[PDB]
Amino acid sequence: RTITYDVFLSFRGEDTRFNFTDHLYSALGRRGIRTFRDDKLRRGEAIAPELLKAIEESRSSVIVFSENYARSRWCLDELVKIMECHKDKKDPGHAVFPIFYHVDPSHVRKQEGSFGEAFAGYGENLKDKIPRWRTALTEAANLSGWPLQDGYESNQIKEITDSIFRRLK
Ligand SMILES: Nc1ncnc2c1ncn2[C@@H]1O[C@H](COP(=O)(O)O)[C@@H](O)[C@H]1OP(=O)(O)O
Repeated sequence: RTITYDVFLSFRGEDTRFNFTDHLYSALGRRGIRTFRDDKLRRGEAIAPELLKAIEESRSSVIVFSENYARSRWCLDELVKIMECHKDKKDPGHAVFPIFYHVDPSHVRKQEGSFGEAFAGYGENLKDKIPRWRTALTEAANLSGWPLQDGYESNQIKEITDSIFRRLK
């Protein structure tokens, strides 16, 4: 099985592109963890084939759940693909590491709060994806990860990246 990246970074750009996810990306690189972090402007109807391919060629995914993650149908389609690989891929598997960035993990797990609010903005053309999206969020939120709240963020990122390093080896 081809492996190009150690980590695929899933995130909601409008929330975290310039700040937390950028600092996390550079911290992973400083540990020699080959990371895919999209910085292209995406305006296609569907998920870009470059992204689907990067997920398939990653040893793991890190998910930066943030307040508006579920308001993007592209983030949710990304998550479904990640959780599909988590179930199917082998030699090696595809590990998943969720970060709950200033969001309650149970809100992700149960689609409450802003994660429940998000689904009201999806019309009937997405009706068939909504059950898969909910399933992927619940599965992801049950995996062991890191709830982040207010506190010194450089030390938060240091502990996360140290933990990913030890779990990949
Ligand atoms: N084709 C697309 N692919 C991925 N994300 C998109 C796409 N179109 C819109 N988005 C996301 O939805 C937001 C609102 O778009 P618009 O105002 O044009 O309706 C964009 O800033 C972007 O959020 P993000 O940058 O967090 O990925």
